[PDB]
Amino acid sequence: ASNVTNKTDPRSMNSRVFIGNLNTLVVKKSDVEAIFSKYGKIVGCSVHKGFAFVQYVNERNARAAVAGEDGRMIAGQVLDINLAAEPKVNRGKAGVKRSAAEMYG
RNA sequence: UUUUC
Repeated sequence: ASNVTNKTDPRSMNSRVFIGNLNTLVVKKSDVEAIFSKYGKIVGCSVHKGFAFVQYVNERNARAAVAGEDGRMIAGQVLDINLAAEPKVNRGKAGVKRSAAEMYG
């Protein structure tokens, strides 16, 4: 997919997914487009330090990946995934107040 | 943990 993910259009930033709390030491922009492509058709993807971004054809595909990968385990570390335009409550270094393990036991 | 020498 394309390396572009920073579009600010009133639909392109809602068809985007923010992937915070990412390990980034074992996952790259050539892997996110193979792990998030199962929840929607990716039209762009980028990875950074501690976070990544994925761009879909529409917001529906973003809701499927935010609900399909948030709290999944990558590189042995849980991810914190959310829409790129509707952040939950917190972002920096934290964003979960649950057991973060209720899906593994 | 909000964006690509």
